Amino acid sequence: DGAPPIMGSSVYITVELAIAVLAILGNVLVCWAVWLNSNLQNVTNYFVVSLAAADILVGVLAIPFAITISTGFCAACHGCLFIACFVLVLAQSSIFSLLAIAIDRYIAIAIPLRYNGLVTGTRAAGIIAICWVLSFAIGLTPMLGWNNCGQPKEGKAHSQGCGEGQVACLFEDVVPMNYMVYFNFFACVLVPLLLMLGVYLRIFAAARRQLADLEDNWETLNDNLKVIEKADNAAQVKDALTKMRAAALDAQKKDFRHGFDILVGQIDDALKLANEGKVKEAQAAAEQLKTTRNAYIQKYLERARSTLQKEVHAAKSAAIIAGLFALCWLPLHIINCFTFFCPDCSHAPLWLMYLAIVLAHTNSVVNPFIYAYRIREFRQTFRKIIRS
Ligand SMILES: CC(C)CCC[C@@H](C)[C@H]1CC[C@H]2[C@@H]3CC=C4C[C@@H](O)CC[C@]4(C)[C@H]3CC[C@]12C
Ligand SMILES: CC(C)CCC[C@@H](C)[C@H]1CC[C@H]2[C@@H]3CC=C4C[C@@H](O)CC[C@]4(C)[C@H]3CC[C@]12C
Ligand SMILES: CC(C)CCC[C@@H](C)[C@H]1CC[C@H]2[C@@H]3CC=C4C[C@@H](O)CC[C@]4(C)[C@H]3CC[C@]12C
Ligand SMILES: CC(C)CCC[C@@H](C)[C@H]1CC[C@H]2[C@@H]3CC=C4C[C@@H](O)CC[C@]4(C)[C@H]3CC[C@]12C
Ligand SMILES: CCCCCCCC/C=C\CCCCCCCC(=O)OC[C@H](O)CO
Ligand SMILES: CCCCCCCC/C=C\CCCCCCCC(=O)OC[C@H](O)CO
Ligand SMILES: Nc1nnc(-c2ccc(O)c(Cl)c2)c(-c2ccccc2)n1
Ligand SMILES: CCCCCCCC/C=C\CCCCCCCC(=O)O
Ligand SMILES: CCCCCCCC/C=C\CCCCCCCC(=O)O
Ligand SMILES: CCCCCCCC/C=C\CCCCCCCC(=O)O
Ligand SMILES: [Cl-]
Ligand code: NA
Repeated sequence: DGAPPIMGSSVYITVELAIAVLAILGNVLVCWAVWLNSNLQNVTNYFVVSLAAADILVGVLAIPFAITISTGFCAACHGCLFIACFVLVLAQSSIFSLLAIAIDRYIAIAIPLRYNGLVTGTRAAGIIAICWVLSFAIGLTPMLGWNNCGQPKEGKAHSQGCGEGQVACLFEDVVPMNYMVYFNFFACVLVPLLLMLGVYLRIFAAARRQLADLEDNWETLNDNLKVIEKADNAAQVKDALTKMRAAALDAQKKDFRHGFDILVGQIDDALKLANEGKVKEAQAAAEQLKTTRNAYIQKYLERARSTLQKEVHAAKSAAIIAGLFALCWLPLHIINCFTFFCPDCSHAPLWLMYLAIVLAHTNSVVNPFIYAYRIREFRQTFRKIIRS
């Protein structure tokens, strides 16, 4: 009752080739956009390009390799091992790029004053090169001896007419499942993804605190102004002014500096009048602070808030990319856990394996769409490339 295998194979192969074309076209566009637009040439987007390069190689190499290993063709076992393991290199490189992007965004939100001195393009290129070497080491670890080539399935090889030293080339026949679950999934995929989640939680928590701090200093500026107006002695004016002077410097950490120079100076003017017991003169001097607040301080408040909201928006776009990676790759890893941990369970059917593989490959298509829909500089650059 077995339908011809070439029928179901043709559907799987046709879908894979369609995904490969789309993965190449979209991510080549990403690389072409960063190359052309200097506004897109930053450390964050160098890891984006490294991530796009991995997705280009999914369509050029990993998908042709996946098509090849689905046939079970006769091959030298270590040759079969290489084409089976190469996708692990690309997946690992993607994980390193995703983790670097999250860390890069955390440095920008937590220590922006020393970000440009710490995170440079030259150091980013060196990190990218190191992560690619580690991705080959991790993904090709089975070629170092942790494989099933020492125990070939000779009955399957003889039935397919394979020569001596050859095996029917199938992923689960050469790559050990304990490597795939413990080493690749748990250690090399799950742990970095959980680290990324922790980094993004710290990014959004840091942004929420900084936006709260901005609003607290703005309220303290306006509350103590009311305290001075309804004060009854010079000591009460002095108490409210001392809190404003420290909060003004706390919020200060050309037109920006001039606005705060006026503010602290006007606070000092009113403070000197308060220390001399001149309540009415100190209150009138403190009323001049409202002119500085409307013309300078509120504009800084708004611009600083706008910058934080743009960093939140960019961190969400990056987190969506990392989340979609997890969504597309987790089914394959969960299936391997069932194969490995439940030998009394029937193996997941072949059609489900193909579907899980196609889903993982589709992740190499989605990133250019996230950039186009969420990052205006990419979207506008994409339009210029396509129109021209
Ligand atoms: C620079 C880039 C484009 C070169 C890509 C080289 C690829 C296509 C080459 C490099 C090593 C090759 C493999 C090496 C060994 C074997 C064992 C043999 O029994 C069947 C073919 C097989 C499995 C080869 C398939 C093709 C292969 C994967
Ligand atoms: C870009 C260039 C420098 C990459 C060079 C990669 C070369 C050195 C590597 C990549 C994969 C390797 C092959 C992978 C598997 C096998 C099958 C084994 O039964 C004999 C060796 C053979 C055929 C290897 C020979 C060396 C090989 C071809
Ligand atoms: C949100 C996403 C990541 C969740 C993905 C859940 C998927 C991968 C899970 C949900 C139910 C699972 C299946 C439940 C039962 C069986 C029967 C067993 O004999 C083989 C595995 C198999 C076929 C499982 C394979 C993996 C599976 C399809
Ligand atoms: C998504 C992140 C946060 C966690 C990943 C959850 C993974 C590791 C969990 C979710 C569901 C789990 C499976 C659920 C059911 C079974 C059947 C049992 O007979 C053996 C273990 C096995 C196969 C589990 C292995 C581990 C498993 C795949
Ligand atoms: C610009 C592109 C850059 C470079 C692009 C390279 C693309 C690689 C394509 C296919 C690899 C498939 C290779 C595996 C084919 C094996 C078939 C085979 O070997 O069959 C005889 C064997 O002895 C069984 O009995
Ligand atoms: C699975 C196999 C795992 C392999 C386990 C061992 C791998 C080595 C690990 C890291 C090397 C880190 C790179 C060190 C290269 C030198 C960097 C450097 O010189 O730069 C300092 C710089 O001045 C500051 O910006
Ligand atoms: N049992 C099993 N079978 N096939 C693959 C496989 C092979 C080639 C590919 O191109 C892709 Cl995407 C998947 C994986 C597998 C699972 C997780 C990570 C890497 C490979 N696991
Ligand atoms: C708008 C961009 C258009 C790009 C065209 C890409 C379309 C890809 C469609 C199908 C790929 C496979 C075609 C033939 C597969 C043969 C099936 C088989 O024999 O296994
Ligand atoms: C831009 C360069 C892209 C590379 C082009 C490769 C496209 C070919 C697609 C799939 C390769 C199929 C491998 C053949 C399977 C072997 C079948 C068998 O021998 O039994
Ligand atoms: C078989 C490999 C296993 C060990 C992995 C070694 C780690 C990577 C080794 C060399 C990477 C070379 C590039 C280093 C330059 C650093 C530049 C910089 O950080 O500023
Ligand atoms: Cl935007
Ligand atoms: Na990827």
